[PDB]
Amino acid sequence: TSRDITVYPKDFLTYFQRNGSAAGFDYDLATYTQTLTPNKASQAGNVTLKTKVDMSQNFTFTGKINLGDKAQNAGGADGVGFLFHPGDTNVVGAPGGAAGIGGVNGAFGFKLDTYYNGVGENSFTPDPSNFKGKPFGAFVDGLNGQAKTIASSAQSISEPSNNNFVDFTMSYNGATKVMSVTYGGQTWTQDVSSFVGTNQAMSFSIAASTGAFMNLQQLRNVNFTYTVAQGTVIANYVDEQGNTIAQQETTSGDIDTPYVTSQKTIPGYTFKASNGAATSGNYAANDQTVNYVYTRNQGSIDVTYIDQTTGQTLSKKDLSGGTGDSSNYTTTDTIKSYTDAGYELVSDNYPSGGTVFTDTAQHYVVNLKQKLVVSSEQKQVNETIQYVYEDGSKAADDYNAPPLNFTRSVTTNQVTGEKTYGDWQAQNGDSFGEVVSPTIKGETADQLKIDAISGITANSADIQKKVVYKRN
Ligand SMILES: OC[C@H]1O[C@H](O[C@H]2[C@@H](O)[C@H](O)[C@@H](CO)O[C@@H]2O)[C@@H](O)[C@@H](O)[C@@H]1O
Ligand SMILES: [Ca+2]
Repeated sequence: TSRDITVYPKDFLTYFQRNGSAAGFDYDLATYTQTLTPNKASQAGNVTLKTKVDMSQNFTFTGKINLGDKAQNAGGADGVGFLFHPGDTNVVGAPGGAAGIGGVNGAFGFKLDTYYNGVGENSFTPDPSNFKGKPFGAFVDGLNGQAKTIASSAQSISEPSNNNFVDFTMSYNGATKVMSVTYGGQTWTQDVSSFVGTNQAMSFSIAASTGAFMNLQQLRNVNFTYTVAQGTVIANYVDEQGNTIAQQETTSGDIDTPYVTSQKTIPGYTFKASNGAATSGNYAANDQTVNYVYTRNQGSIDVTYIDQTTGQTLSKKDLSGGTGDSSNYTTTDTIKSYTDAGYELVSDNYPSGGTVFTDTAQHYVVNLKQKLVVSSEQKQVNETIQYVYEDGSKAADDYNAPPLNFTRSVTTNQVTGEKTYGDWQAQNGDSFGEVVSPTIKGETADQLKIDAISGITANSADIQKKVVYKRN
């Protein structure tokens, strides 16, 4: 790769960032020395690596470490921790009995512990009992956040004395996944594959701390040859309420190397914004996340209710919902409403099996007409001639003349009330005939005939007449 580099003492600070105590002390380019903690109490200072490390590839770390001038008995603490973890390049471990390895998740390393911590805190498990008051060099399991010393790797080291620099070496094999540490003639080896696991990129921190006891702790002549791990970009395709709606898109590539992310076209959904990182840019050591946020596509359906008679809209219902969901609408209720007020349904193009919201808008029409009930009107004009004597007794049988019937058509508007009365039509005619009055022997009728009466109209009043017979 192009990522095989070699950090010289000359360019230490170019790849390493002094943090905590260490920030108050210049890198003396004469001696090639970085103070981590001074001889003061309660200190905490480290160097973090600017990049991460390819744990599929081989690295070698060469330097000298001063652990200080005092042993634990003389008031000397706490040691130098070497931390490897998968998260942030700027995350470092807890001081004290945590050695700069505890209190980080997925953490592992090698410590130089110049103080015996017998007491258990959340950040760290007691130090190996077989090293009470004695200084030791060991591997640490920091994965569950709690730094646990691997008692199998715990050997003794020379007590810090006269601020002397002892030669340190940490080597790693990519495929073996095997760490080889060498501090002044003592040698360690561990297979870290149970720690490195899937993560082939781990951030590198070299920490130092003091407490109630203290010690000047410093690094000199640093030579790190490693393969710099490549940066990641994550792209997440999510709805407005965070739910993932398309498979995310992890992508790795060298640092300061362009990255490009894709606006996905997602059925049912429309791109709103990209929160988080840019959609494009350059790859970096800590990993950047761009989230594409989608709005759930909403469909239209209108159902216009028209009065054909007036050619005027009674009601328009607007429906809106997500593309795929049911409107749960039926015309029947709104139809009924109008049919109660005396409308008649002519047409309904709205599906009886209900609708569903679609990306294309839907338009439906229900046509009603003002109902018209065709009544029949009837009227009869009748003529009666009574034939009586002068005592009012019946002389002859009443003449009921063939009645003149009349028929109209009424049309009642079941909405407005308006009645549309037709043309008064004579079924039998307009003429009431002349009626020659019966001849009674030995009498004379006052009217010997009733004269024919024409122009009878539908509202003409019934003709009533009386023929009186006088004796002789
Ligand atoms: O006094 C504050 C101090 O607390 C911590 O140290 C304790 C322990 O973890 C140390 O090993 C010993 C000797 O150094 O002293 C304490 O008992 C650490 O949190 C330290 O950095 C802090 O300043
Ligand atoms: Ca300790």
